Amino acid sequence: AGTDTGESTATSIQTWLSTWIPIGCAIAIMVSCFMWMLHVIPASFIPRIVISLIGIGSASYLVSLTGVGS
Amino acid sequence: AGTDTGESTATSIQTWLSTWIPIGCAIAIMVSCFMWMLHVIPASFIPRIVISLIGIGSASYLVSLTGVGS
Amino acid sequence: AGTDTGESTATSIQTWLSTWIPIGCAIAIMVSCFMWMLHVIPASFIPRIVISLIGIGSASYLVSLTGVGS
Amino acid sequence: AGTDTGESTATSIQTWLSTWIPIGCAIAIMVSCFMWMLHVIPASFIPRIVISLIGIGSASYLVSLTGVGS
Amino acid sequence: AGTDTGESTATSIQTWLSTWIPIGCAIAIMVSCFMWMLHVIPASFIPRIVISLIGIGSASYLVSLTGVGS
Amino acid sequence: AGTDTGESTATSIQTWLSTWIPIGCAIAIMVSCFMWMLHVIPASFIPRIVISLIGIGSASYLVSLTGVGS
Amino acid sequence: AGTDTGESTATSIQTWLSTWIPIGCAIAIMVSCFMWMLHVIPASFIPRIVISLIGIGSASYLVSLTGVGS
Amino acid sequence: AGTDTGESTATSIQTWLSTWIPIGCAIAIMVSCFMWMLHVIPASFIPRIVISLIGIGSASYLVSLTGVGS
Amino acid sequence: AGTDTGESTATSIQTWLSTWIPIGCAIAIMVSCFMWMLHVIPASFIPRIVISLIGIGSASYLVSLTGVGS
Amino acid sequence: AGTDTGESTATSIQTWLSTWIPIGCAIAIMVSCFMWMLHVIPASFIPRIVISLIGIGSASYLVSLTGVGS
Amino acid sequence: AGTDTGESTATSIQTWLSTWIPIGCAIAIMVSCFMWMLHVIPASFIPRIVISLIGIGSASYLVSLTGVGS
Amino acid sequence: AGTDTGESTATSIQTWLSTWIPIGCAIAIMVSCFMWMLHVIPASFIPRIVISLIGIGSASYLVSLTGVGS
Amino acid sequence: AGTDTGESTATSIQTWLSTWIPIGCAIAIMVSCFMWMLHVIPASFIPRIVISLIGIGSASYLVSLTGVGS
Amino acid sequence: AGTDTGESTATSIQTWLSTWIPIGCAIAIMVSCFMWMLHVIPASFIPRIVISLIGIGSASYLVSLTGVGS
Ligand SMILES: CCCCCCCC/C=C/CCCCCCCC(=O)O[C@H](COC(=O)CCCCCCCCCCCCCCC)COP(=O)(O)OC[C@@H](O)CO
Ligand SMILES: CCCCCCCC/C=C/CCCCCCCC(=O)O[C@H](COC(=O)CCCCCCCCCCCCCCC)COP(=O)(O)OC[C@@H](O)CO
Ligand SMILES: CCCCCCCC/C=C/CCCCCCCC(=O)O[C@H](COC(=O)CCCCCCCCCCCCCCC)COP(=O)(O)OC[C@@H](O)CO
Ligand SMILES: CCCCCCCC/C=C/CCCCCCCC(=O)O[C@H](COC(=O)CCCCCCCCCCCCCCC)COP(=O)(O)OC[C@@H](O)CO
Ligand SMILES: CCCCCCCC/C=C/CCCCCCCC(=O)O[C@H](COC(=O)CCCCCCCCCCCCCCC)COP(=O)(O)OC[C@@H](O)CO
Ligand SMILES: CCCCCCCC/C=C/CCCCCCCC(=O)O[C@H](COC(=O)CCCCCCCCCCCCCCC)COP(=O)(O)OC[C@@H](O)CO
Ligand SMILES: CCCCCCCC/C=C/CCCCCCCC(=O)O[C@H](COC(=O)CCCCCCCCCCCCCCC)COP(=O)(O)OC[C@@H](O)CO
Ligand SMILES: CCCCCCCC/C=C/CCCCCCCC(=O)O[C@H](COC(=O)CCCCCCCCCCCCCCC)COP(=O)(O)OC[C@@H](O)CO
Ligand SMILES: CCCCCCCC/C=C/CCCCCCCC(=O)O[C@H](COC(=O)CCCCCCCCCCCCCCC)COP(=O)(O)OC[C@@H](O)CO
Ligand SMILES: CCCCCCCC/C=C/CCCCCCCC(=O)O[C@H](COC(=O)CCCCCCCCCCCCCCC)COP(=O)(O)OC[C@@H](O)CO
Ligand SMILES: CCCCCCCC/C=C/CCCCCCCC(=O)O[C@H](COC(=O)CCCCCCCCCCCCCCC)COP(=O)(O)OC[C@@H](O)CO
Ligand SMILES: CCCCCCCC/C=C/CCCCCCCC(=O)O[C@H](COC(=O)CCCCCCCCCCCCCCC)COP(=O)(O)OC[C@@H](O)CO
Repeated sequence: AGTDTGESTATSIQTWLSTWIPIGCAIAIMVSCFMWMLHVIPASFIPRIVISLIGIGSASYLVSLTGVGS
Repeated sequence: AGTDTGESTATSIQTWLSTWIPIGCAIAIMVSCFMWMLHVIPASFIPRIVISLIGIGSASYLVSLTGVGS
Repeated sequence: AGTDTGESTATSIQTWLSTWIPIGCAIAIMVSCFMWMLHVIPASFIPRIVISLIGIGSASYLVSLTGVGS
Repeated sequence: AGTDTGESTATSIQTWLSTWIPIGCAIAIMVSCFMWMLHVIPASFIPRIVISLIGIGSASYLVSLTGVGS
Repeated sequence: AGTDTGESTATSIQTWLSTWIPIGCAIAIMVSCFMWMLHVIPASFIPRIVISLIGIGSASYLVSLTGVGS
Repeated sequence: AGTDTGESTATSIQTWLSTWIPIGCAIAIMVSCFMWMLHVIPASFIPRIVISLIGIGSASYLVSLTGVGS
Repeated sequence: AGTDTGESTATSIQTWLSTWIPIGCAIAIMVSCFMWMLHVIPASFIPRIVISLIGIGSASYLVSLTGVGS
Repeated sequence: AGTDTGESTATSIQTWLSTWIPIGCAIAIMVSCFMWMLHVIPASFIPRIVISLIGIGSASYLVSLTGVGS
Repeated sequence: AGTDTGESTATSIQTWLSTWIPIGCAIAIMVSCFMWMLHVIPASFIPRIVISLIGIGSASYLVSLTGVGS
Repeated sequence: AGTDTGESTATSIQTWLSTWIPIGCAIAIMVSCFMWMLHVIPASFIPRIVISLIGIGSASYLVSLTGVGS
Repeated sequence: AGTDTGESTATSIQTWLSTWIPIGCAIAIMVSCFMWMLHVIPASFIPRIVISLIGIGSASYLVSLTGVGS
Repeated sequence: AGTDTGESTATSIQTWLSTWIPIGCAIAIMVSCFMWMLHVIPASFIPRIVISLIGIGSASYLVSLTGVGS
Repeated sequence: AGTDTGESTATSIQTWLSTWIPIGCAIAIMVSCFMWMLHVIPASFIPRIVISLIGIGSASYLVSLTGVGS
Repeated sequence: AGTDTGESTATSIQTWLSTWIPIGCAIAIMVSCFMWMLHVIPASFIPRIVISLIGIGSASYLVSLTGVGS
């Protein structure tokens, strides 16, 4: 009697986040490198950025790799 | 019914930081060289400054190199 | 039938804080430098004071930069 | 309907600290020089004392230099 | 409603230290000369003792020379 | 036909509290400093005491600053 | 119709604490110095004891310095 | 209606500690000298033991020197 | 027409508790020290035990110190 | 009309714990020394074991030393 | 109405650990000597192994030496 | 006129739980050790498992030790 | 009147976990070694993996060793 | 009534990691050698890389060597 807005709403939210999450990732790299130059944080932040970027781009693939939502 | 201020807000914050982050980088180079002259810190700070400057200028390129936000 | 005291009350609170927040900032600089002389805290407090002062003076500009309240 | 004790309280606290902070600074110089004589700490404490004294005496000037509280 | 014990406490601590710090300085000179006789430490300790004694006796003068606490 | 005991009762309660609230504030400062000496609580209690004292003495002024009860 | 036991009760509690708080302060100094000898805690505890003792003896003066309870 | 066990309890605890703290101090001197013989720790432990012993024996005098508990 | 069992009942309950509360206090000291040995809880429990014992033995005196029940 | 099981129950619990708490203390010493050999924890655990053993054996004496339960 | 499994459980755990803790101690000696050959760690590990072995074999004796569990 | 099913029902419930509670205890040990390997929880879970196992096996004995149900 | 699914359900859950817990343990070893290569975590993770593996394989034996569920 | 995705999900995650963990290991060797050339880190990193590579390739074998998951 109505419209199913469950799948569409979830897809719309996913599309919206991808608009500005990538820009926020670039900000963190610039700010983190600045803090490292000032001797505020250790250098163990470099591997974190690469691993986090792997997870962000592989989010959809990882979920289906476990059999959920197929 | 409104305006999307997700991408614009992230871009505005990125533009603002680039106004004064470069000046802060020059301050660190001057202060770090002063501390080295006083025998307070080792000389291993020189490679750090070059590597940090590489990361700051390559932040946007590095993010898209991993496929995020394209 | 009455008076709108929403904008005025918020403005009055903002004006009151600016009277004594700046004096409190000077106290922290003096006390933090004293603790550093005593070998109680590391020197990574110096960049914090500059960054915090940037945020305090740019509070109004930063809010409107994101499109809120215009 | 009352009295504003925001600016006065902050000023009173600042005036009180300046009574005994300078005496504490002289104690640190005497004790630090003693520890250096005993071969307990390195000589990199001498530049710290001068820099800390610069910050303590310039606390008020530095805050207004950034535009806060004017 | 009470008594201010900020300046007095700092002065009392300064007076107490001067009672036994000078005796400790004489002990270091005697022990350091003994170690030098045994070929345990280099002779670069002699200039350190003179410079440390200059700093201990000039602690109060040096603090006010920078404008702090006047 | 009677007496209005609304404003008087509120004023009487306010006057009574001011008799012993200030003494209770001094107790907290003494006890809090004792706990800090014992390594039981962090040093972030010092700014709390100053801010709370500002609020207690400015209670009447703050209420009228928002236009209530004038 | 009764007796006001607000100011008296607060004063009585303050007087009681001053009987045994000073003895507890001496215990902490003795125990803290013992732990330092055993290489369990750093030497940054010495400035804490002096600052805490300043606060304990100045509790009443500090409260009235801000205008509360006068 | 009862007995005040605030001052007595604090005094009893102080008396108990002095029974075995001095013996523990002698153990540390013997063990620390052993570790030094084995080339495990530097010789900067010798000044620490003297300074700690000064603090332990002067705990009561130091507290009253600041005006607390008199 | 009957017997007043208000004061007697309260006194009887107080006497009963004092029979086994002290034994329970000794159990806590033994168990708390065991947990500390196992690195389960911090050492800030030691001051708590002394302060709690002061309160337990001074319960009757503290109540009458405030003027209640005299 | 019944039996008082307040003092007896507390005594029974105390006696039960002393059966196996001492064996648990020996386990901790053996395990802690093993972890130290593996370079997992610092050597500041040795003074903790001695102090904890002092507290466990002196639990009953310490409680009565403060006047509780006599 | 049941069985006391407090002393037995503690004894069983102690017996189990002694089965494989000694083998783990031999592994550490072999691995630590290997790291020393590679110039990765200093030679101050040799005294640690002897002292740790003394503590492991004397765990039960040390506990009863202090009067606990007898 | 009927049958007393009070003691029997309580005994039956106790017997049923002992069938699968022990298996659940083994699951927790396996899962807790897995979480520790992943750096999700601290190592203070090991003493908890031993103490909980002591309580489970001594439930009946502990109840009668206090005189209840005999 | 029904079927007892208490012991069977607990056994079924235990059997299911053992299917994939071992594979998860191998993943942690591979990932932990990778983080160590990157200088992100200390080397004290190696003893943890061995001890955790001992606990996982001995879960059933350890539970019955204490007398629970026999 | 469904599908068991416990073993398969764990296996899939293990297979995915092996795709890019080896490439990350080669990056660390290249970067670590660069830092060594610049006199930033000591040469004790060479044995770490070999030992970490041994652990990564032996993860599955080591787990079953202890009896887990067989
Ligand atoms: C994209 C690729 C980027 C690669 C990374 C950038 C590389 C830039 C060069 C530096 C490292 C060169 C290789 C290592 C040289 C060999 C190692 C060496 O000589 O050791 C020290 C450095 O000396 C040295 O060279 C010292 C001089 C090195 C610097 C050369 C001049 C550069 C400009 C100077 C202003 C800084 C500007 C920083 C931003 C660019 C000794 O010295 P000094 O006895 O003091 O004891 C310091 C301490 O030990 C005190 O405790
Ligand atoms: C898919 C697989 C991904 C794998 C993970 C990514 C790997 C990327 C490389 C980093 C780790 C390399 C292995 C470890 C190197 C050996 C360990 C080492 O050298 O240690 C520090 C790092 O130095 C170093 O190399 C420092 C340089 C390492 C980084 C190399 C250049 C990268 C670009 C730079 C901009 C960042 C962009 C981040 C996003 C990509 C010393 O340094 P620094 O004395 O400062 O004391 C810092 C601190 O100790 C201060 O408290
Ligand atoms: C908008 C952009 C803003 C950018 C952010 C502001 C930047 C302002 C400069 C600071 C960082 C400079 C770069 C880092 C310098 C290289 C790193 C360095 O030298 O390390 C320490 C700092 O030394 C140092 O320079 C110490 C001196 C640095 C400060 C220079 C003088 C400033 C005035 C002083 C009063 C404070 C006023 C704060 C408000 C302005 C060593 O020291 P110290 O052996 O003590 O061991 C401390 C600790 O390790 C003890 O545990
Ligand atoms: C606004 C700008 C401010 C700038 C900052 C202030 C500058 C004030 C001078 C100091 C640094 C000079 C540059 C560095 C000198 C070259 C480096 C040098 O010589 O090294 C050490 C210092 O020696 C030295 O000079 C030692 C002497 C330096 C101090 C000169 C006399 C000053 C008064 C003395 C009382 C202190 C009062 C502090 C408050 C003013 C050797 O020594 P020493 O073998 O002991 O091994 C110590 C350790 O290595 C033991 O582990
Ligand atoms: C209107 C505007 C009001 C503004 C608010 C009031 C401001 C008043 C100053 C305090 C904050 C200063 C800025 C922060 C200083 C930099 C931060 C710093 O040093 O950190 C700690 C504080 O040390 C410190 O300074 C400690 C000293 C700070 C206090 C200075 C003396 C004040 C009098 C003392 C009696 C109390 C009376 C309270 C009522 C007035 C270290 O310490 P401590 O190693 O112990 O580890 C404690 C913990 O971490 C243990 O777990
Ligand atoms: C109230 C005032 C109190 C003032 C404080 C007390 C002062 C008591 C004297 C000590 C410091 C003397 C001044 C410094 C001497 C000059 C500095 C010196 O010689 O350096 C080291 C100490 O040597 C030395 O003297 C070593 C000998 C110094 C001690 C003299 C005999 C004292 C009794 C011995 C039993 C301890 C009892 C401790 C409690 C009293 C070399 O040594 P060693 O090559 O080993 O490398 C150790 C390490 O570097 C290994 O890594
Ligand atoms: C109102 C104003 C008040 C101002 C605040 C009070 C000031 C009172 C002096 C202390 C700080 C002096 C300035 C800092 C000195 C320079 C810094 C310094 O030397 O560092 C440590 C302290 O050494 C030192 O001086 C140690 C000696 C400092 C103390 C001097 C004697 C005081 C009496 C002793 C009994 C305590 C009584 C406490 C209540 C009064 C080294 O040491 P140690 O190798 O052990 O490594 C400890 C750790 O690093 C181990 O992990
Ligand atoms: C009326 C007035 C009463 C005043 C209150 C009573 C005072 C009684 C003394 C305690 C506090 C002393 C001042 C603080 C000391 C300086 C602070 C200090 O050393 O810190 C810890 C305590 O160490 C320490 O001293 C530990 C030893 C302190 C206790 C001294 C022996 C007492 C008897 C022992 C049995 C208990 C009986 C309790 C009932 C009496 C370090 O330790 P540990 O590395 O373990 O890390 C623990 C944790 O951090 C682990 O997460
Ligand atoms: C109950 C009482 C127990 C007492 C404690 C046990 C005592 C057992 C002996 C050791 C300490 C002897 C006293 C100190 C010796 C004088 C100090 C000395 O020589 O210094 C180092 C040790 O050298 C040395 O002796 C090195 C040799 C010392 C060991 C002698 C052979 C022992 C067996 C070997 C297998 C280990 C088995 C461990 C378990 C038993 C130099 O060396 P190396 O240039 O390498 O720079 C290492 C580093 O500096 C690299 O950074
Ligand atoms: C009632 C009064 C009680 C008083 C309290 C008890 C006192 C019992 C002695 C210990 C402290 C002695 C004073 C401090 C010694 C000087 C300080 C010292 O040497 O430092 C460490 C301890 O070394 C050391 O002595 C290590 C040896 C100290 C222990 C001496 C043998 C005791 C038996 C051994 C089995 C344990 C049984 C515990 C229950 C009794 C170095 O070491 P290690 O390079 O490893 O770096 C560890 C870490 O830094 C690694 O991160
Ligand atoms: C009746 C009397 C019962 C008494 C109670 C039972 C006692 C059983 C032993 C444990 C405590 C030993 C005393 C404390 C040891 C000294 C303290 C110590 O070493 O600390 C941690 C534990 O390490 C350690 O020993 C870790 C090893 C301790 C366990 C020894 C092997 C036991 C079997 C293993 C499977 C579990 C089976 C559980 C059921 C029996 C460090 O570790 P790790 O760096 O990981 O940081 C963890 C965390 O800090 C991460 O955030
Ligand atoms: C399964 C069993 C595995 C066993 C573990 C692997 C073993 C692989 C060899 C290394 C250790 C050899 C034993 C120790 C040698 C004796 C000790 C020695 O010489 O000391 C340093 C290392 O020098 C040296 O050899 C330096 C050369 C050692 C390496 C030999 C060539 C290897 C390939 C190179 C690319 C890395 C690839 C890493 C992955 C395979 C001096 O140097 P350098 O003055 O620089 O001061 C560095 C620092 O002190 C600066 O602060």
